[PDB]
Amino acid sequence: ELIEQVIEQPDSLIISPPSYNHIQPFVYLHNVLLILNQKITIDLISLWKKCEIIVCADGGANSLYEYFNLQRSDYIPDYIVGDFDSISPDVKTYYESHGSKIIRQSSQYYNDFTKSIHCIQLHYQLNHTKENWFESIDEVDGLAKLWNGLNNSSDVVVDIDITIYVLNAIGGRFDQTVQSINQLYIMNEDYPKVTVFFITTNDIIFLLKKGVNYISYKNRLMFHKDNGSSPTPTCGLLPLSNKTPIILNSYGLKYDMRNWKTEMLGQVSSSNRISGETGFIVECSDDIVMNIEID
Amino acid sequence: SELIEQVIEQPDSLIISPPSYNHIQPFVYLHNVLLILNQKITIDLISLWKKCEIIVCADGGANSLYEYFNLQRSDYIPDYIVGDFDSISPDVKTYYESHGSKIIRQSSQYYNDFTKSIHCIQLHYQLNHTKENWFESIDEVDGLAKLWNGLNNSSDVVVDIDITIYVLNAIGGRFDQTVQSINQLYIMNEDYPKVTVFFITTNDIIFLLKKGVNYISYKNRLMFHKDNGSSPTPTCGLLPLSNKTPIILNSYGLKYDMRNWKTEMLGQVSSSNRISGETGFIVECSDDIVMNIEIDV
Ligand SMILES: Cc1ncc(C[n+]2csc(CCOP(=O)(O)NP(=O)(O)O)c2C)c(N)n1
Ligand SMILES: Cc1ncc(C[n+]2csc(CCOP(=O)(O)NP(=O)(O)O)c2C)c(N)n1
Ligand SMILES: [Cl-]
Ligand SMILES: [Cl-]
Ligand SMILES: [Mg+2]
Ligand SMILES: [Mg+2]
Ligand SMILES: [Mg+2]
Ligand SMILES: [Mg+2]
Ligand SMILES: [Mg+2]
Ligand SMILES: [Mg+2]
Repeated sequence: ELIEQVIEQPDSLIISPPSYNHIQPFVYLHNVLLILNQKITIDLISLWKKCEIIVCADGGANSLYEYFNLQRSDYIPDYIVGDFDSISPDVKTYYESHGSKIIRQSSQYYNDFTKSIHCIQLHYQLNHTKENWFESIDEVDGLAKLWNGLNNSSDVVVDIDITIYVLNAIGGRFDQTVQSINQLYIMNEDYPKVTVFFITTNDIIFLLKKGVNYISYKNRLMFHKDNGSSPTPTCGLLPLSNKTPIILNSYGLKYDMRNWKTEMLGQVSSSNRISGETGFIVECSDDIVMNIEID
Repeated sequence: SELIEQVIEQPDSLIISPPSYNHIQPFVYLHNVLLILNQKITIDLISLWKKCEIIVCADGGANSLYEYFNLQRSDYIPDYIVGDFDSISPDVKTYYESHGSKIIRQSSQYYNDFTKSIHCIQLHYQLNHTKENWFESIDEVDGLAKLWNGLNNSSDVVVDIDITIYVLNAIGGRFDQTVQSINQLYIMNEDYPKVTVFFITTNDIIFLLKKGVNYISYKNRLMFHKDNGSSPTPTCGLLPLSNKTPIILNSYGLKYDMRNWKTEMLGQVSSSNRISGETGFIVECSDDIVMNIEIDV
């Protein structure tokens, strides 16, 4: 079998575009903003303005509220969903009194993240026709059932491009972090036209799709404040799925890989860097998570 | 198999009697080693420190330790400070260097500060009792990695020594670092089963459940779960993050107990589970699997 190679490249390279997946993770610097329960440390307003719909997952509402501790009243989430065991009474009242669509789901088998995603998927299927499509659903798992029902009735338009920016889904309770990644892989397998970006305090996390991927951006300066001790943005390729091992070929990373097999309990490329000034290429034998540091 | 994958909703409180099995006592802290990575320290550092024999700072982790005192900072000097040193600040570096910390610089581009620190820890328990300056004059690029390797090829390794390593700031920061840490957790257990690793974060404690039966015990849940009222049970999760999938689970004592429940990424993963066992619980797994338990002391 081919030699697993790692090529140390110069700090800067120009990679020409490659039949392939084109990812533009930094365009933000059908858009949906999903807010989970963690203190918001990014330029919320800037992202918000680029999104068509904003959804708060239970406690995410508190996070949005507290962000204003700008007029808090100018940023009302379209939907607030979950079992509501974290959202605070005052916050809940506040947004309810401002028109946020409340979807309480008491199911102990789906978390607020999943319930919110279902709400988002159902929104792009039923909202344009019925603004209050959510009001009469089952209180336990109506979102789960309804999304399942629509597919059973063939009433689902599988042809709609959605980009979901998720805040506060990574970095908190570890099981929540892993569940989010799990759903990232699952959603791509089930709904390939939905692109998910987890934007955290330290980086942006997305999925590289089986095959050739071309990640582009104007330049690295848009997401990596000019260094001097850091001529390159940090990144990683994380094989967190049940498909192992994954073969990687990269062009444009500081430590470029050629037929390099990656898997947990094996070698994992972390602390890699981006040398491509305008983009880089990653070919993978199966879906794999990639994180790029932002600062 | 063909067995039904069951999930049993248990009452908020249960008493599970002890089960050969792996006994895990994650909260005894509420051969101990403290490994400090680069992130603001939010835990009760001094209490943990006082329970540890050796303390190691992975590069930037020294800054984290330093800033914690912004108690006398001078009373807590780390035994070792290792890594490529591209994050530790000159000031902090000089500060601890002037206080006796053993400095081990490693410029290798193929191992991170975490791994270099672990190697230093493993090497310490092998060579330090012999010579306090065993680390000096080692290769500047990957001497630790080489030494650990050469030491094994020389059969000079004391394979029988129980070590418990408490790691701070390895989870929750840059995601690739989080993943690499978990990767190492699995690798270390495969290669060094006598070393027990506990990742203590701002939100939880993360450790490995070992293939077979595991009995997790503690005085009571009040030890790590500040009395509830609207939260009668501590939160936990079982995360199949290895290359061995799927993993079959059987639990006794969790709010949502599993029986012959198959878990894997791209499939079902038990998250937001809770702990019903008042003094402990049991998890049997077909292969090693990560478990996190939320902490709020
Ligand atoms: C095998 C298994 N493991 C765990 C669970 C628990 N569970 C899965 S998602 C669901 C709700 C999670 O609620 P949230 O999204 O508010 N997260 P939380 O704040 O309750 O920890 C629960 C309790 C379950 N139902 N089944
Ligand atoms: C296939 C592959 N991927 C990535 C790398 C890069 N790499 C692995 S660990 C090593 C050093 C990591 O340094 P640190 O522990 O200080 N973490 P950092 O602050 O540099 O991001 C590097 C640069 C590599 N050498 N090979
Ligand atoms: Cl550039
Ligand atoms: Cl208790
Ligand atoms: Mg909730
Ligand atoms: Mg809940
Ligand atoms: Mg929920
Ligand atoms: Mg370093
Ligand atoms: Mg470094
Ligand atoms: Mg290093």
